[PDB]
Amino acid sequence: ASNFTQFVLVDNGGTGDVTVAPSNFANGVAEWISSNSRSQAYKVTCSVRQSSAQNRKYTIKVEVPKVATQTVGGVELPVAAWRSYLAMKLTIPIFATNSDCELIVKAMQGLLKDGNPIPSAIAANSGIY
Amino acid sequence: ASNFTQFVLVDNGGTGDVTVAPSNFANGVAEWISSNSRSQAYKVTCSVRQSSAQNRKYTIKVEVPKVATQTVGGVELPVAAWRSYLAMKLTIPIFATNSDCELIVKAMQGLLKDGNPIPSAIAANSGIY
Amino acid sequence: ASNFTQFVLVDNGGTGDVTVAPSNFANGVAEWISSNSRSQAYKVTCSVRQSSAQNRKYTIKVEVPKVATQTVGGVELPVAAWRSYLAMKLTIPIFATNSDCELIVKAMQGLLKDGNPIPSAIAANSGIY
Amino acid sequence: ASNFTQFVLVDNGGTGDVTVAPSNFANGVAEWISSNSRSQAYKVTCSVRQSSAQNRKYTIKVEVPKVATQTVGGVELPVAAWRSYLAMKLTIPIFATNSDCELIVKAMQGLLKDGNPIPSAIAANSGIY
Amino acid sequence: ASNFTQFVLVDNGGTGDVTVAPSNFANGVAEWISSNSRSQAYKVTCSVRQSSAQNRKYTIKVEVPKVATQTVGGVELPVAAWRSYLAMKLTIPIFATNSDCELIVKAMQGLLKDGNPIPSAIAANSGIY
Amino acid sequence: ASNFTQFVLVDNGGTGDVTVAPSNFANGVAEWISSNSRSQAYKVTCSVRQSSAQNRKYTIKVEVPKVATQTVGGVELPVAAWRSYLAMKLTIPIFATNSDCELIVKAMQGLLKDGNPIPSAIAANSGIY
RNA sequence: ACAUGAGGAUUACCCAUGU
RNA sequence: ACAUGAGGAUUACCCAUGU
RNA sequence: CAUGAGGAUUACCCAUG
RNA sequence: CAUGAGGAUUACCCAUG
Repeated sequence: ASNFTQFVLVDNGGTGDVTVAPSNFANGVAEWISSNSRSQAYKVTCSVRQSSAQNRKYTIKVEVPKVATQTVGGVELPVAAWRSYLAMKLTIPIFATNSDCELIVKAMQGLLKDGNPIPSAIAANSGIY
Repeated sequence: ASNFTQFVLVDNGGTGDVTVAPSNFANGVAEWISSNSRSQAYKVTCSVRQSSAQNRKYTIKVEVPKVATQTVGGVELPVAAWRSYLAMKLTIPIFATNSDCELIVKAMQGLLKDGNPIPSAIAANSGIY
Repeated sequence: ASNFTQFVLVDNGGTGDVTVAPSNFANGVAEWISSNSRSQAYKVTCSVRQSSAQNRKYTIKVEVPKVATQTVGGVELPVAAWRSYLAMKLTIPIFATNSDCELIVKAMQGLLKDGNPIPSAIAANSGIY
Repeated sequence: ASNFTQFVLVDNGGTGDVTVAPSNFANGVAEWISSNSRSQAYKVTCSVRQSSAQNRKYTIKVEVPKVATQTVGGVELPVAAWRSYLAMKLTIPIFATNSDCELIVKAMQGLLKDGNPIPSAIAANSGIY
Repeated sequence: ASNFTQFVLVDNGGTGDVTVAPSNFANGVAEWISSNSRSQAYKVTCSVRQSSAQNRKYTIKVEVPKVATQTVGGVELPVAAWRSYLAMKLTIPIFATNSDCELIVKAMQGLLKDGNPIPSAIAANSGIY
Repeated sequence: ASNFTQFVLVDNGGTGDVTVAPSNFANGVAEWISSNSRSQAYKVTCSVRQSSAQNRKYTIKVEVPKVATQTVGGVELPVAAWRSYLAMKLTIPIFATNSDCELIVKAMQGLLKDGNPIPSAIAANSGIY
């Protein structure tokens, strides 16, 4: 098939959608970025390795930029005022079936589903209590 | 909000759902676990501190049991053969507003949304190709 | 050509066939695996580099699971008791033409063709006698 | 029975066939070569050893020569312009049944069957993509 | 999705066309090679790195071989009488948007377009007069 | 007769076209510059020298400016926010006939032709994936 | 001597790292 | 080089403890 | 690492900070 | 002078023989 396809990272109902696409697979790290200047793009990187003698380890990273225009030396340039970084590590024992793995995925989706504790607190600049 | 409540981690339409509930709150770290022996349960923990002068950081963790051939309630060794571990670290600059944070959440949701590349690879014991 | 596609590794006439599909392409190394837990799957990887000034070299690897008494999806230890490993290294002088290479392939096919000495010994837990 | 028999290494439909035969078993290494001068012959060598305290290891080697006539010192001699070398190592756990081993063999045949990705790329001076 | 596909390097109508196909992609260096004798193949390599804080830098390379037969000692081999070497480096600020790049490319295509000074002088064994 | 004429560097239909014209030719280095503010002009340079006994070597260079206004102290000047830099070197044996060269050029044009891997990756702020 | 290498070769040899 | 950290970051990098 | 109308056996070598 | 998937203020600088 090829899973290296572009996808929608931030869905705002067809319009305003942040869509990210394959930009590089050099060095075994898969990369997707938005269509901006390199300095303002959104970035998503992913890679897997057979870490332990019996584990596999996914290393995923996402960069969310706060686009802004900065005046440097009398000239204006496109840039990010700051970035938000998400980095995650997932270790799955080699004994895990596809059925087993799908479970992991569904669980991760449930973790961030609108309404649940965590994404709630996050988007409210709050902790859990 | 007042978010430390029970929720659905794995949703199978109601029948077969995996629900995780508040199990501990020592040190400010919120913990949720499913109704199993701790050796086989689903666990979720989360906390927020200010990593540095400019950023705050969420540290979210999830543990997912291997189920295929699992023996409910039994002693399954080695432990690293029956468990998967997720470790997330979300860094957010003190300048992010509640809206900013909401987008960051959506970005995460999209990353793992069903059908998109990342979960696809994971759920198929695959990398990017 | 445009060859990184799924194919049949073990053919049992259609019924019982073992199919292996593209599972990863990091670093240029193509990987194919069967639909199993990685601990029990069939794996195939392949790559080509120029070993030296005069030759190129293919490095092909295959992993075949032990099935007799196998427990589908379960945790089978020790790993070296349940897996077989094939490692091939094909060195070809830069002077070999496409025809030259075709013969080299046929030579390989014949080496393992059903009925010939080598596979006969292997498939019978035997040496040459 | 005795598996140490001659076989056809390169099949071109009865005519033009490269046929190889038993030439030496000295030192525990089985050898087959074509009917040429020693300098232009095709060679196939095979051997097995009880490597690990629980593995068996087949070590197979094949030499495909590019026959040519070289004029050395005003005199012509039969020789190989260059050779193509195939070397493979197969490790099978002692617990493997004959049924298990046959599987390994069938898998190796499938790997090189005309049409499949690998032999395809090889005979086209190409990599997999 | 991959941009590591094979393509036409030299276009001579429909036939007489030089085609180059993926060979290897180790160390973040993509490589393409035309078919048949590697000794006479065409070669193309490409890569990108963050040269500095502000710029990214591409390094492209192309080899054009002069096909010939080399007879020595009465032994002939397919070789390259010689090779023409192209090597280029393109540096682009991180402020370059997806548009800024398309423009940079047009400039490159225009530089070599038929009739224009440079490609003309080259193909005429000439300099600028 | 002169090949030191002005030409179209960037082709945007009939209007929006970037034109470059002879500026200077000192030291055997031909130079072209687009019109208006030199500070925002496009630049192309070219030259050839006998690199060795067997080869001649071309050195081509192109500058693509990002036009912008720089206000400083309330004084604005037409400037280049930044520039994209292209520099290439082509080496060709003295045995290359007028044909051998035309081929080398086609290879160059093909390398950058629309749709092909390299020009694509560049214009997409991407590498090879 | 094993083990490991998308390590090399004049191809039943050699190299490097590990024990 | 792994392992571990509710360790840090300019974010495919660094730090500390462990072997 | 960065520049060279610096050479090549073409992802290497050299001068120079 | 020659190599570098070596940087740039882009016919310059640097490492390396």
